Amino acid sequence: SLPDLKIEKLDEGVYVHTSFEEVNGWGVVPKHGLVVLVNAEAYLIDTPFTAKDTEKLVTWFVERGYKIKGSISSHFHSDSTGGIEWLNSRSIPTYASELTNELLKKDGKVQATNSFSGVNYWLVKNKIEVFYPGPGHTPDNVVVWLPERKILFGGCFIKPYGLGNLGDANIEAWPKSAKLLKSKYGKAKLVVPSHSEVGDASLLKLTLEQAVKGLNES
Ligand SMILES: [Zn+2]
Ligand SMILES: [Zn+2]
Repeated sequence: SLPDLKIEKLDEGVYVHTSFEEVNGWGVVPKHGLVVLVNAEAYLIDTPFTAKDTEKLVTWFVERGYKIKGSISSHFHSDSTGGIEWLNSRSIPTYASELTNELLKKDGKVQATNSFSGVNYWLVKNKIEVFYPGPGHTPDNVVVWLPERKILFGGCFIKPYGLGNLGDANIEAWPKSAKLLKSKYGKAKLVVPSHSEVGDASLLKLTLEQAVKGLNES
């Protein structure tokens, strides 16, 4: 019996959603994403693992008057993409990078309806920016920056205490990607990782350090 979907306010117009899946031999692992409010409209930054929790997430905001305008998935893994099928089935616009959709397609998974590429992509102009630091955790990992709040959603790229699942990781590239991310967003007030607690800009340095260490021992 998995823990309940959790939704709580982080800052003005920004909620953290947490969903849980059993994965071996980790036990139960929490996964954090965001919901970002733009007036009376809501954007999902990552989806929960399941249709059911995606539905609960969507319904929570819909029942409070917010129309769901879209979701963005930060990488191809199920902890960021598990709700894309559901959201597509409800005609809610989904977004992923062109590299993320290619990895989904290749793995037999339903793709985001919209895609983008490049270093920077504005999902919402001046409000929600998507940045591609380069390969790290996965080949396609992106991050999401909220310039008005100085909040960076780092997803599974930000790994301040250890790199985590290396299966699809580019250990050779991660230091350079982590270096670029740090230099881009050292101004961040809050950095929100996927599987640990919210922190400040130091998580960027800690991630770089973890990436460097991981490269050296391989
Ligand atoms: Zn992942
Ligand atoms: Zn993850």
